[PDB]
Amino acid sequence: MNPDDIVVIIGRKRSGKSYLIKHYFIPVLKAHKISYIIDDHNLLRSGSEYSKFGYNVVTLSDIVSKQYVVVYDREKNDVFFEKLWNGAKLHAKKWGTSVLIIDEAYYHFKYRQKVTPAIDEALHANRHAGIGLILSTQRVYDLMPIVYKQADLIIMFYTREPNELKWISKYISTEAAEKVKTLKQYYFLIYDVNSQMIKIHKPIHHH
Ligand SMILES: Nc1ncnc2c1ncn2[C@@H]1O[C@H](COP(=O)(O)OP(=O)(O)NP(=O)(O)O)[C@@H](O)[C@H]1O
Ligand SMILES: [Zn+2]
Repeated sequence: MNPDDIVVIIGRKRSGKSYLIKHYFIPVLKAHKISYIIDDHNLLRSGSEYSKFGYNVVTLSDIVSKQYVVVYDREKNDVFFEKLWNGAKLHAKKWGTSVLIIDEAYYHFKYRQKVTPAIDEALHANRHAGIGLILSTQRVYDLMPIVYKQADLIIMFYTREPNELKWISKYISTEAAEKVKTLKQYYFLIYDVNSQMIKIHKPIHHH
């Protein structure tokens, strides 16, 4: 396993998108000893969602010992992303190919007129660094068009919102926009950007 590609996952709260990352993607990576770093922005007072899936890096010991990492980002900032990304490049040097998992990727991948070098690298030179990406967001138009262009794989859950549907058609695939509308709950459509193919996936087993 050498997960250095870019996967974008679109889905609103309650769609089943988070259950797919949290209870499929993350555990498959863990099972294969593939390191990951989670950029988590949703601070609840009982700590956040992914707190269960990795460790907060504080000490010199953590730096060298902790392969599965959770980062709390209250910054939500280009200055923070530069660090997260430099940090990630180094994490891969230590552990081999790692996956940067960014929940609410809006915070760093939204339309900006001037793109920071770390963002440009993440989008264009991720394979050079040995960092796969999983970029998660609620609505397709949350992210800059160039994300969809640079992705290997785009995963979408059901949406009825017409501006969303129109954006999919304009930036990704007209056919994907037609089929997204037909998705039953917890089903997801996968657009493979390399092969240009669409497949509809059944809901993953849940408890
Ligand atoms: N494949 C599935 N089959 C059956 N139930 C599911 C499935 N996926 C998600 N659910 C359930 O639907 C609800 C919403 O799931 P989901 O959208 O993944 O998370 P969410 O709304 O973002 N909440 P959270 O993960 O707690 O932040 C959860 O109660 C899940 O337990
Ligand atoms: Zn962040």
